[PDB]
Amino acid sequence: FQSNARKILEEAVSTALELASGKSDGAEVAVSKTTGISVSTRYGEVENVEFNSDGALGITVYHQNRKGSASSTDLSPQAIARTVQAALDIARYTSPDPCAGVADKELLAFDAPNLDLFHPAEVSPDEAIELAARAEQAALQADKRITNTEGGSFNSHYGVKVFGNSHGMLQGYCSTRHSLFSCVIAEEDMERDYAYTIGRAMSDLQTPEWVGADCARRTLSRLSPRKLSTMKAPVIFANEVATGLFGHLVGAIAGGSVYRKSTFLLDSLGKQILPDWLTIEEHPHLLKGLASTPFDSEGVRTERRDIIKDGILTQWLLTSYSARKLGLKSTGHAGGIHNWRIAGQGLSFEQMLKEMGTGLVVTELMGQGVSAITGDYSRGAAGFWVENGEIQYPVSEITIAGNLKDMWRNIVTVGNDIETRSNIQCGSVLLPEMKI
Amino acid sequence: FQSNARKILEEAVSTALELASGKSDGAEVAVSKTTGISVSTRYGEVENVEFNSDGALGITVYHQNRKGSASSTDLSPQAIARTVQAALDIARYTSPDPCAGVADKELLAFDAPNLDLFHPAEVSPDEAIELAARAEQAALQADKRITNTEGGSFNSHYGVKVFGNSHGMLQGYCSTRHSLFSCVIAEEDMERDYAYTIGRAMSDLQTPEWVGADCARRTLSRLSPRKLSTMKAPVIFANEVATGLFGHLVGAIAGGSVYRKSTFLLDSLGKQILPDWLTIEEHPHLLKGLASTPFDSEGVRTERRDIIKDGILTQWLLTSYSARKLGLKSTGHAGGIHNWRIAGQGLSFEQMLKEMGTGLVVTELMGQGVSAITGDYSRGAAGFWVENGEIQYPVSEITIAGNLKDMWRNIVTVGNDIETRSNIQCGSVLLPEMKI
Repeated sequence: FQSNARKILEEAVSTALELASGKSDGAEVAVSKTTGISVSTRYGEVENVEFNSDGALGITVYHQNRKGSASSTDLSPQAIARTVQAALDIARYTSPDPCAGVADKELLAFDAPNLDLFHPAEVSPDEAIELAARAEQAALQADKRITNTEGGSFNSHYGVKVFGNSHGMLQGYCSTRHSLFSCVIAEEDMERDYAYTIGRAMSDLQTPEWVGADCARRTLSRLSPRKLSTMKAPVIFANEVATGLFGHLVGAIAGGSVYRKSTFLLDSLGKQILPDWLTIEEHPHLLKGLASTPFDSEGVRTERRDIIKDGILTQWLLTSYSARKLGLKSTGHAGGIHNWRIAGQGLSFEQMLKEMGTGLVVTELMGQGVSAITGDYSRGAAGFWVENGEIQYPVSEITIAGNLKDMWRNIVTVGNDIETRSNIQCGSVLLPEMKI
Repeated sequence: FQSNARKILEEAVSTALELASGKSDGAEVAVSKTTGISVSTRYGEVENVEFNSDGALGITVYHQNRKGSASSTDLSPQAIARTVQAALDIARYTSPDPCAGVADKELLAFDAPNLDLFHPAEVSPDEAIELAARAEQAALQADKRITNTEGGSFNSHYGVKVFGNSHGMLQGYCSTRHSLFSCVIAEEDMERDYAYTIGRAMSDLQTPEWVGADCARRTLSRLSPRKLSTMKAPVIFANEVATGLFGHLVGAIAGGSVYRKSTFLLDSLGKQILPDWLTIEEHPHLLKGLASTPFDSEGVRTERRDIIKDGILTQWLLTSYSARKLGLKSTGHAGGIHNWRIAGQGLSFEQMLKEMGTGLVVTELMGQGVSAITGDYSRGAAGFWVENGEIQYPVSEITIAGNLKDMWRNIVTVGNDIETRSNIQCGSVLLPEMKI
């Protein structure tokens, strides 16, 4: 009957819209329901297995340009009725906003593309427990120095999403996500690290044995870290933290903070903020993409674009509201970015180390030191020290401090070792000599 | 009809139990539903107002000593049916655990005390917007140096919780929580800090004006921080971070990690881990308490106890499972601690500064450097430098490093300036001279 979840949610949406139709000028309703299994293995203990159903119905109602908003995790008929009633009532207490309303009819995806996001695992619950347990065992076995387990785990979920609005849009789609992980502790002083694999289809996942081995390799690599004196060094952001480095851009080009005049990129539109060979491509329509979407949280059509082209920032990321505040049309960004890709410059991670030849590789960062207003950047870091093109030893208690404007603009190169498990996908990046 | 939420949830619980009764040896069902309003003010902008209903039904099913577990956010009749069915099926795939089952009948609270947790706000939605806006305005007005707002906010929620199990327990209760906050940015370099107030009744909350003023005082205090060289100094944990310092104890005395032999306190039961004048009292039955509870996540009766008495650790914190693994009875700790109180030694914060006379006051900490296995402690810190019994200036980029065993045992004193907004409540604590 989960084969019927889409038709169940379509009723929830259209019932909500009907209830609201007479009492409002416009309304937007979104439902999603994500269900599936979480397995947790602790070596030499009973595994824990759960079935989780987590869902929401959001509604936004517009009356006299006054916005009500209500959301309910409970999808029963009376619960939807109360939520709708709550939005309507709230809209009686709020200040009118001529910039507020349903998304422009011409931008809605009335017929939404099939993105092939749905790949249900055919796995036994027992089979899933063995996956999780196998990953944990691979890690624990790899070295004598690994004395502890935080466990293995497996997750498989299928989501169903439906959006509708009073312009007459009703569209919905299904998706799947599976993952496998393990976490262990190694001792010499003490370190803990994890490894994982993720994908929309089971065939996209790495083996348990790969995850354990990788989990062991990482944790063992971190053992007995040294400290650096303050110095000038070039710096590599390993692909896993490099993605987050470009991730800061999202907040700085957000339409919301633009009209609020709160981003350090406010004057930068159409200007080069990054090296001239670097292009950030957005592919919201990618088949089976981790971040792929048929339409955004407002039902707006979603678009293939280079957000950055030859180093130049081409566009803001806009919703209906921030587009209207800026006198533009929404870019289909309500709810975030969909699938960023940054091409490598033709080298491996190992080739970059040889390239740099002495410097820091940052494999992990801590805290928020990153200001959207000023572009100021200060973050705790750990990683490896490199000499002669080869990693010497792990290091920690480091601070990476700069401005994102300067960091971004002066990037030396980006690698081909691509982190594929995230929304934003790129390789390691080499920064010019800085203070660390 | 939210005046009927308790009777609605009791049906959800007992229907679940009936569905499971024929297919299992024992079952435990918990429902909660929390609803209310979130207001967000951004100075010179349209406020955002929402109604949120967030809920869950958890179920644990036991068959042939095999445990199934399922949970659903959707409380509709068919959703409960599927969740129950999912637990039952999962229990066919899992390994039997003779330590697993329903809580001991003799420990369940069949007739649960009234803890007076329910104090619905009588506030207009418009009135709530004014509260949030007033807090933000108080802060923005206090000083020229405050150039930015992250906004004010107001939240008011009433929860309903019902537990039932196949031993025939069915009990439920209602609660309320209200809060008011603001966050601003001050400039000279740039800092941001927040302030808040919280309580079960509106009459427990501070005025908007108090929150704004406090928010300004904090943010302005952090401006232009200096750095210390590595040195020996005594250290105060300001009450707000002091609570978290005792909070680490919870993980170290947890029954789960005891039977796993994974805590540095494993051998410490009945032994002095803290100064002989210090007593940690647990008052789970406190009228209107922030953490008060009529019974725990297993329906077990909850108990007034000194977890630490004259510096000595008296008991583990146990659930049904970990009690059974340890050959004991549950302490009513499933789901955490309820209301910790630590008495002050008779001095104010100002008296402690005079007392110390030179040293560090830590007002905030970053990251997890705290190991439950080893008791090792390393954390980023910020705060004030103190000389002559008076704060000199703000400082940052500090690392607090020790072992919790040594830190706890050697605490010099704890203040009377009590942080009352948290589960654990105590004043500032003075640590002996350490490396910072």
